[PDB]
Amino acid sequence: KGEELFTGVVPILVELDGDVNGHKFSVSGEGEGDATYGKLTLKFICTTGKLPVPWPTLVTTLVQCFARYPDHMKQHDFFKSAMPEGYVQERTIFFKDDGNYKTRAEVKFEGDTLVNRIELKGIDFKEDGNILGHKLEYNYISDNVYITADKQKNGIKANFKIRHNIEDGGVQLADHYQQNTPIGDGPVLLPDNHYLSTQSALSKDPNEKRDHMVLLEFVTAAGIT
Repeated sequence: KGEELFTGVVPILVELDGDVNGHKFSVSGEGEGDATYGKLTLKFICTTGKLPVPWPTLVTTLVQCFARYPDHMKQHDFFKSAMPEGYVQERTIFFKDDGNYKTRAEVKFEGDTLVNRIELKGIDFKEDGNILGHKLEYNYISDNVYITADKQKNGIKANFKIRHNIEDGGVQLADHYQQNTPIGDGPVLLPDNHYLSTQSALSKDPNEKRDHMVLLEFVTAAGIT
């Protein structure tokens, strides 16, 4: 039933409140998702002024229900199966040699709109590190989200690494640990091990003077043949 909700283009709203080493901020996002093509188009605005962390560090936090699942893998799509009631998505994101983000989000439909409401808390960051020092490149993120079932919670877990390019030429690793649990009480699809191949392209609206990020993203399930 949940998959029926994703056969066309679905409006998306994202709302985030964050606090990182005491710097509080909010982000609002709007866009569209077309799961038939695994395609997301979004624009995010920092509504509190200047973002105190790099935009690239927030991409993964800021709707995997829009993944394209190949027909032969459709029985492994936890994310859509939880809809419309939704799921809670929690992460800890460990920035190597630096601080960590802990995030909790509720992803669900509000009418015809897919909504991602998030709280993020960041701690133990270095004032002169790659994050608070704004040393990360703004271009592209691409990696694989490794997914496994979590039968005890009627959900899933996932793990992955993001290699954020640093302006000096190096890498800032961000190790992601993820858990998703359904909000509703109904059956969900508990998947075999697989992954989501995800590519996010970051850009700017030349006419936008607010601190913002434009994102074109593709997400495709893979790893079962």
